[PDB]
Amino acid sequence: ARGLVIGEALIDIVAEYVGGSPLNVAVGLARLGRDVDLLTHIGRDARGRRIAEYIESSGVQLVSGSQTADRTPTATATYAFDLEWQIPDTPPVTPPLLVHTGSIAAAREPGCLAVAALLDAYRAAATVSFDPNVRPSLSADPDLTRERIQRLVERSDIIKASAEDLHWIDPTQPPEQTARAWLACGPAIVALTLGDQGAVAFCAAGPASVPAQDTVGAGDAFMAGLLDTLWEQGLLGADRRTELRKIGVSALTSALEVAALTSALTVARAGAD
Amino acid sequence: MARGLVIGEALIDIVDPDPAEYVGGSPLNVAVGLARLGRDVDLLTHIGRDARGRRIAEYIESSGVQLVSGSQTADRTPTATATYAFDLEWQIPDTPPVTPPLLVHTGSIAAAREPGCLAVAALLDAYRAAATVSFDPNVRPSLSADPDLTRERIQRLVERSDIIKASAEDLHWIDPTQPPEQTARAWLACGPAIVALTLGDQGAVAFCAAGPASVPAQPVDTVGAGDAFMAGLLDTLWEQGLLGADRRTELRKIGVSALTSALEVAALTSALTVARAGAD
Amino acid sequence: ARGLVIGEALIDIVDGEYVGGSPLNVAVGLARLGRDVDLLTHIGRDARGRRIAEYIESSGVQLVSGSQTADRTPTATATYAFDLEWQIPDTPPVTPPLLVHTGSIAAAREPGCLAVAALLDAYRAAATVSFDPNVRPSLSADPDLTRERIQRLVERSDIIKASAEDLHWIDPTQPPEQTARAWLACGPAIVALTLGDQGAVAFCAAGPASVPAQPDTVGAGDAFMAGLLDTLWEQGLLGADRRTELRKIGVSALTSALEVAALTSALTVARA
Amino acid sequence: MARGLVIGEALIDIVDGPDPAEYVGGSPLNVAVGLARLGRDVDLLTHIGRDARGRRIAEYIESSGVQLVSGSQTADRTPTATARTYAFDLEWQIPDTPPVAPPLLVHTGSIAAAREPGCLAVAALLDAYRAAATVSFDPNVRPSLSADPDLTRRRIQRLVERSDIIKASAEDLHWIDPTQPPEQTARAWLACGPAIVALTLGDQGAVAFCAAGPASVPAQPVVDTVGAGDAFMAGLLDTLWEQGLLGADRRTELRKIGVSALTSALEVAALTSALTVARAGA
Amino acid sequence: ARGLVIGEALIDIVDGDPAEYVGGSPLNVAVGLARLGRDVDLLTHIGRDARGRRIAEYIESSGVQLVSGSQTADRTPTATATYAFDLEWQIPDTPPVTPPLLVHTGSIAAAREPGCLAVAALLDAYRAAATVSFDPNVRPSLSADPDLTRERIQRLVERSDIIKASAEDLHWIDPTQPPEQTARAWLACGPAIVALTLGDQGAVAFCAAGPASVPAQPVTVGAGDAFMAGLLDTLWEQGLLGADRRTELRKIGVSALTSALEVAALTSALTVARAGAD
Amino acid sequence: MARGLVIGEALIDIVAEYVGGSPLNVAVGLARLGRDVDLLTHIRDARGRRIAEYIESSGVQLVSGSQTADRTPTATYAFDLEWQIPDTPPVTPPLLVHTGSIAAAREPGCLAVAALLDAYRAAATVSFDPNVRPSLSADPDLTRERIQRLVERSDIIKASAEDLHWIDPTQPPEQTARAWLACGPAIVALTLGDQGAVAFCAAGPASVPAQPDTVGAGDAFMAGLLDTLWEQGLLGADRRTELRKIGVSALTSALEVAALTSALTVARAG
Repeated sequence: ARGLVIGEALIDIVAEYVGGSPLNVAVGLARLGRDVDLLTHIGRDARGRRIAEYIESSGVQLVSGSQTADRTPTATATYAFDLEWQIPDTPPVTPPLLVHTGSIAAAREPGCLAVAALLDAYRAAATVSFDPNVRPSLSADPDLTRERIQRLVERSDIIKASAEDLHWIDPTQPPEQTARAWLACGPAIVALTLGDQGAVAFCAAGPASVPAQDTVGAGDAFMAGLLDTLWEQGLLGADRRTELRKIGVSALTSALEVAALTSALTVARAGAD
Repeated sequence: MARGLVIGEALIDIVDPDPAEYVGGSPLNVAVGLARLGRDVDLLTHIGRDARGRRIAEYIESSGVQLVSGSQTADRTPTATATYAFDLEWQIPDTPPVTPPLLVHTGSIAAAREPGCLAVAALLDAYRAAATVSFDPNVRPSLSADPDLTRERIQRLVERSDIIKASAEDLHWIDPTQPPEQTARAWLACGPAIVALTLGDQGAVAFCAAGPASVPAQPVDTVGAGDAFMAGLLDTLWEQGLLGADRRTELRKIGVSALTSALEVAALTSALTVARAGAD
Repeated sequence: ARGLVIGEALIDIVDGEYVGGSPLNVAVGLARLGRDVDLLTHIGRDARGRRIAEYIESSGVQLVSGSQTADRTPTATATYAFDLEWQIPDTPPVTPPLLVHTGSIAAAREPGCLAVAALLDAYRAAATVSFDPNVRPSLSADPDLTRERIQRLVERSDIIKASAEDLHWIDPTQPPEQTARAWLACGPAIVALTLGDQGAVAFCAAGPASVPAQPDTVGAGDAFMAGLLDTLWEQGLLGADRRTELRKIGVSALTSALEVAALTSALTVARA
Repeated sequence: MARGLVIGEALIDIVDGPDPAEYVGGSPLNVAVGLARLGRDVDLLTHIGRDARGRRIAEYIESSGVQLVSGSQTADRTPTATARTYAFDLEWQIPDTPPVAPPLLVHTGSIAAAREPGCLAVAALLDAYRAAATVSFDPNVRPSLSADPDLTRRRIQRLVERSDIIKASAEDLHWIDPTQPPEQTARAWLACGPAIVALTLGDQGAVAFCAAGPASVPAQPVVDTVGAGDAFMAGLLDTLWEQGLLGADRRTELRKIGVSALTSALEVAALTSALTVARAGA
Repeated sequence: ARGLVIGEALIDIVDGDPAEYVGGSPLNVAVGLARLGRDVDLLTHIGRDARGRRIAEYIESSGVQLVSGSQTADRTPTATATYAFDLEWQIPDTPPVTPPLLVHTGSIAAAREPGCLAVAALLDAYRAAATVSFDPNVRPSLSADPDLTRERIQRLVERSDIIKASAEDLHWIDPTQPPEQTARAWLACGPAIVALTLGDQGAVAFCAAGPASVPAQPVTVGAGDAFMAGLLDTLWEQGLLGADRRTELRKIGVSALTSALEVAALTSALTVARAGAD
Repeated sequence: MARGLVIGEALIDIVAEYVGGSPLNVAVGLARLGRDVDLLTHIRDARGRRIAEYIESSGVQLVSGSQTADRTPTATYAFDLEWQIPDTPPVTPPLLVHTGSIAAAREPGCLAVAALLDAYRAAATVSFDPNVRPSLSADPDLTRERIQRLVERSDIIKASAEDLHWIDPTQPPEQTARAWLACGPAIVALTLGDQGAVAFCAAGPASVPAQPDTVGAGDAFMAGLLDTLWEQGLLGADRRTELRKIGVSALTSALEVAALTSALTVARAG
């Protein structure tokens, strides 16, 4: 029962904090009590040391080859990015129960090709989950990254996205339209957060929703709570792919509720301080 | 007094806690719901001459619904067991002994299950010179029947209906690639006067030529509540004087305001049916 | 730095007399919020026209010359029946406005609607163009002509506001948000859509915005429009000089303008 | 004494254009006529009118040696299919229980297998006859789709499960599943209960599958493809009849047919079809 | 009504005092279409050296109009005999011609930086007016990240109306599946037609209406490009090119597609036969 | 120096009795093509000395411990046969070990066969021909399992469309073959009756058309395939990577030689 997360860890400079949407998911799952491996790309500099200690002090096992970057990637607040995404293409862990990726790691060369490869590798053993987490302020080529997202959708079992992500993906369509088009491409579950309007999700059995419950990391905490409940329902792992697709509306609604409340609790505990 | 006709399944729900058996079938609930609101209603169904069949008949009679002659020819009264397995035959006489009704309602299993569904389609055609036609697809989650044939059959009933009510779940099953409101608006364009769409704890919406209508959600079974919504909707359009073939043009011209009131009455009838049963 | 409103002004006649007209209400709403506004219309030289003229001057709106030529002042009678003509000079006597707004009957009714469409193209060089279809089909016309004219105004507009009822009548086969997003992709920077007690939504390149509800039917719709134009004005996004900054409006800025518009409309209702 | 029963449409094919013409047609009718011409005794249950076209059809049926089943002539008017653009004027209905002794073989396919209301009665007749009869089926979707462009695949798949012998074209199976080569679909059909699934590949010959393995036959050097496919079907059924594999009594032997016996059935079917075409040349 | 071909023009140098020939797979398709009577523009990347003057003369002789901005290369590209490339592929991303009826690309122009980014842009700029056709014609010997190459092929597959590939192309794209399966899967991404040549076994093609096949022809370099020109030329003649006919192209019947395959196979075989003559 | 090793059954075919057994035919085929070959089998009576004489008159050498069979197994198909081999043969490391048919599937001997192939692969190319004969009653599920394990340890595999149909009737035989190629083998060859043969390797597929007949033809195809890969210099463990890298041109030549060897065997018979 191990999870594998592949994606960027970085430093958010406003003062500086440890960030990266794939890192937040990894640390979110571990805080919830799961065994998580994190393949990433940080430095051996002061930042990459603070990142590695933040990872270590969270229970997330840092996969070897993750500290090979020249400089530790940074996001300086509308965001300015100085980052390189590249990871060893060799499968570094015993095949996990779950492989999760998204954000910059899924769409940025040269790591994005290895990630899609690695995803293709572990897919026969692991459930694939993905969060596009569109950060347009990072470089560009909108068509390439729009196309790479669409190809990861086609490879994925579980998808979570925000209405803002899907509006970037296709402004001509309501985000529910886009999410339903994504479900038709293969996934068992497409979850859609709607900010002040709550969250909805779609599976073959039907739509689910949770009502209205904007700070950094709320989306990744939602994703972690989603994967953790699906894990707890016994639907992760390729062994359980066929019943992931068959999840009932009541189960999905309850996974959605837990993910929405997990995200809200992470916000409220961060607002207390 | 003008009469309503409901055509559709009556069955026993066998709930496998403390095993119990309940009278059910969505068209039966609609017939019973219309009768309890004070309407005269006939039900054409397919049950057996057996223990369960005689109970359905007694429960039908108790609430004021008249059973149409020829409804009792099944070898065994249909049942549904909750892993939600069905033991159901659906068949009806091609030419039932019924004088022209003001309203004919069908839906659910009766609308899509062979061989009775063919006669259901034909009877809607024959009755619509006198009767308003209403339709509730109410896809039964088991819905063991072939998906594509079911979609085709539902679509042919849409084209023959004046009033349609469906849930968001219904329409997602009909077409998972579109939001339910898209499907409902495509249904309205095929001839109905009104397509109503229930949205769970988000209330209900409805569409007519004049425009959209909306009702916010209220504060036990979802399909039982759905059938009381349907009976409330038809009873209130009945009261507004819009039922009957002779009123079909006025029904198609219903105002957004009249439609909104029909929707409020429907949503309150349904919530009140739940609240009263929940207090036992 | 003035705004120009082009549209009908009429008297609303109840079943069994009030100063009306969707464009006139937007002009008065803008005048009431402190903006200098010119209104070009078609009110007759008769008792009804004088009341409209006094109402306009009291509000602070300046009537445009050549707008008082109507053969008979147009009238709206409640259902609604219209005794109305709509005619405007090919070329109004006004310096280039910062903003030109039209809609409703003026956009669709001949012959005046033909000048409107040309004036909007000519004004875009100086003016933000705003449009509110505010469908009134009780004044009959070829329905596909009406739809064709509306679509061409959409293509020449920077700001559109419409009701779910309007877009239902425009295309009953689509949900109104689909129509609104299709309109947005035809040039406009902002399409705002009111949904009744479900609030309002608006779309721009940056993303969607929304405000919830409960915070006169078209009376309140026109005041929503005035409040929307006034806040965008105050945000410094009006004028051809600011068109690219309008098209880049942020979801936060658009949410703010939606809120001010919703509150402006509610406050107009509540005060009267 | 043993008799075959064919259930399916007889119709008039109208060619509207250069030298317009009216032909007797209907793929199940062709199969019945083809079996009678090969010497078999055959009843045809169908749905034609007592109008001018209906009498032409009935005369063509009797001249071929096919016996028209009673109840076959209650149509308000004889079905037609017009190629102007394809237009059908066709009703398909049959009595629930026809006046026929238990046949050795019951064949259906094409429009009659898929068109309401008659297709319901067809599917129940197959279930009732299989205790005495081998069941054969030819989906022949091209005319079906021309008639019902929204036709659904489930109608066909229900008949697959009821059948002992299936013949289809690559074009048929591509429509059933365009994502897979037609041989994939044929092998999936085989695993649902048939003893034999034969697949014609046009100018590449034909293949077939049974439990014992695959068989194949090369293309003929030499079009009325529907017509040629029906003679192929008639020749396949006639030669399995000859080999003593028809009848419920022979069903286990039919499932056990050897690759060699299946290959010979296919050659005879292929040659029967080619010979039927060549004799139409003159 | 003009076609526009976008792709590499190079010189093939034989293994050996080795001879040189004007080549490049998209070049060959443009020349092929011209020789069949169509008006064709070719956007390419050649030098003003002597090898580039030879290509230009060949283009000129063949009836093909060379597209402005095609002579910018620092050197004319070369392939030498497996093959070894001294090749740069860079082209203006600005639409250089009035929207054509057909835009065709493939081979190295499709998958090689930087010009492949421009190819995708020009295809996107012209698709509302032009049919898009594409032949992957993989040349793996040209050193490149194999997964980046696969990605860029896929993004052209999603843009295309007409695809032709060899069994060997699709094997290199996906070794695990029969080429017929990769072709059916490509047909699912948007194309109207995915044609597949199978060497000594003939050719097959797939559309929404069904598969088509043509037998093996009784009869090496550039036969595939001649097949592509013959396929596009017949579809041209059948009236299915141009975005205004895109709906009709997807509706192509098996019989029409079969005719197109036959003409394509005969055009390929005739181009080989005339080469063995000379 | 380099010797081939065949492990499999040797049989009598009762029509009229003829020497049979598919591995014996491959071994005999290789000897008749000029290769040096040892045959390890299970065979001490008038039929054994019949087979043993056939084995030595064709040039094959029997491996000591072969003629331990109580009765030489029989095929009349009705199979009267037992299959047992020593866990470790007295054999120096071969360049090539070939097994198949009953020997790969029948207890007890089949359990040694699978480990023997794991031991020999440090020196030898491993080849396998399933040559399915279900008339020999056995739990098909384990039989299917034993065949799959052998596929995992094989470098060269040849099967008929009939073989792969019995393995998985629900797949086109080219699909089963291309899936077999994915578990290790460098080459999977598939004969298609009168449609010729196909073979799959990493560099791409090969094909040969049909040829204008016993299942000795299949065996003689296998002997021709092995013999021509031997000649191309691709057998032995130290050539295994060049075998995996066989080109389509070279694979096509091997298919052709194998098809023609098989054709020539049947023609030179009648």
